[PDB]
Amino acid sequence: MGQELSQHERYVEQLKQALKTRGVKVKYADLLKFFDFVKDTCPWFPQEGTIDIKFWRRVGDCFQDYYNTFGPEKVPVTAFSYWNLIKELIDKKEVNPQVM
Repeated sequence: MGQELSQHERYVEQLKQALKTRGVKVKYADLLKFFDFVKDTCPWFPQEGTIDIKFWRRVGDCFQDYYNTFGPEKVPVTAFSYWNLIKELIDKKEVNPQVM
């Protein structure tokens, strides 16, 4: 964290609790990074921050939902291509997530 918790940020924390009951186990920082990536989709083409591979699964499903909801405009095939580049950056740097 390290950032003030606004009413909107507090809602996400409660949402994460419900996700845990559904069977989700990810770091809280990953949730904050998720919002940053979404803003990078259009607002800033360049990416910034390390993305956890475990959370990547949620992004793939979340982005797919937005695609059908709106279309390729919100998340086109560029999202997958850009993610492929990120996978290499994180894959090159060894990390120790929750497990292994």
